[PDB]
Amino acid sequence: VTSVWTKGVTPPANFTQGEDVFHAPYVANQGWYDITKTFNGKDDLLCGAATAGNMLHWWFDQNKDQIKRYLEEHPEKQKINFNGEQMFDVKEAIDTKNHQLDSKLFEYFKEKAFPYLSTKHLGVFPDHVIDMFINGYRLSLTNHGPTPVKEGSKDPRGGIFDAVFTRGDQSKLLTSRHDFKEKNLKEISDLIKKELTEGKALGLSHTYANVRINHVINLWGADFDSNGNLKAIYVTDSDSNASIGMKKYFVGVNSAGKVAISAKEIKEDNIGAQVLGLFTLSTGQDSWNQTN
Repeated sequence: VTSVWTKGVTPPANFTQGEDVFHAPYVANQGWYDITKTFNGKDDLLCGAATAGNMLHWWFDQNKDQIKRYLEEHPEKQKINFNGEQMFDVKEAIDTKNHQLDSKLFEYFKEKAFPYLSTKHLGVFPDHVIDMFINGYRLSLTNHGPTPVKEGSKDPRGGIFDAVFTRGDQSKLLTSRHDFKEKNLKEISDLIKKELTEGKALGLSHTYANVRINHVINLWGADFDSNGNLKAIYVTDSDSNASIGMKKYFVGVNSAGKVAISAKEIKEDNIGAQVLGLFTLSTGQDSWNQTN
């Protein structure tokens, strides 16, 4: 079963069959991240921002040098203040990126950016958060589609790298979104293998047992069978106990004809959770030069 991993990520080698799932406990600097929720009332339903946070940690690694030279050029983009008080320091985020429970980035998302979302039982999408953070695109909670590549004022909460990744320059948009709205195993399998192959960071949405019935997780690697169809995916989930880490999910067509994922084999007794869509993040490594 050929497999494909995210650019710059080392496949874990400490997988173990657990009580309920086959997993690999988190290990820092391995290339992947597992921002874990503390369900402190502010992040309870922010799996979106957590996935977005994990994609950004990977992004930090991939652009370590460029980001340094960037903060050298534009010192004021390093910190974000709100009428006298500091709301975020991107350098703190970078120093703590490896932390599952108290990274500075997720703390920023749950405490200052999207606080009142988890006490209101509706959340945020991965690509919207990243587009805001990097480019500065204003994030609307009433917008239910792709980020409009239009020009405009920067979101006070982000646009840290908007000197380079501007708003309106479509070639400076690093994210994407894809709906699995009734497509098949093959179509979904090809799209995932593709984005991985093109060197992007991936996020995956699926049905839950909650109100919305929607959840978001990071997809780090995939195993395909002889016909190119997906067999499994390795993921991190911010809902998972911090001791779990990287999980292995089974991928198959359920009894209702839905492509679904589950910690256990997909059978009649196990229909799993249907997958809904996909979000991507590209490094944007060839868009840093401003003298172009």
